Amino acid sequence: MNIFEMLRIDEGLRLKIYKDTEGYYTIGIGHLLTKSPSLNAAKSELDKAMGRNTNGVITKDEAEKLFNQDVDAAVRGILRNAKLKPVYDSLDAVRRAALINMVFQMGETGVAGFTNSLRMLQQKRWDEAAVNLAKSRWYNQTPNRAKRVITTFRTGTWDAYK
Ligand SMILES: [Cl-]
Ligand SMILES: [Cl-]
Repeated sequence: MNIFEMLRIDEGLRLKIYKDTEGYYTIGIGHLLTKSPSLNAAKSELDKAMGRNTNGVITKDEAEKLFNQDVDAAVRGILRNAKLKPVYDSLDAVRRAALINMVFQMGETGVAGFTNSLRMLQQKRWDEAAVNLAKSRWYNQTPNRAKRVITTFRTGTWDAYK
């Protein structure tokens, strides 16, 4: 299992514009287009992203291409972030994936706000962090997904995705 496979499970794959769990226009593999309520604004951003007139629809290949860029960006966001980097560096390979997932879903900023959990993860206090992570909007809004990531941090294994 790896980051790609993992996120692909959490996000799914859609070829037509859609609304995410928060009601934002998205496409592909969890690629957010825009927070605006306007579909046109969405279509616009999409075309700009694909370099072509999509008419709100892309191919698998294109989705995958977005997905690659989005993963890379996330890693890079982590690495450039002063609060994130050190955490990420302290972790093992599976757990890193877990950090990446959260960043992909919520943004480097969103993640950097779990200050307390971050600190616990850094100290390798697995059960405590799991508990702290759960006290969050994130967990309350997307419980199944949150559970999977959290188990991942807790165990350092892929069991939740098997
Ligand atoms: Cl983009
Ligand atoms: Cl969920």
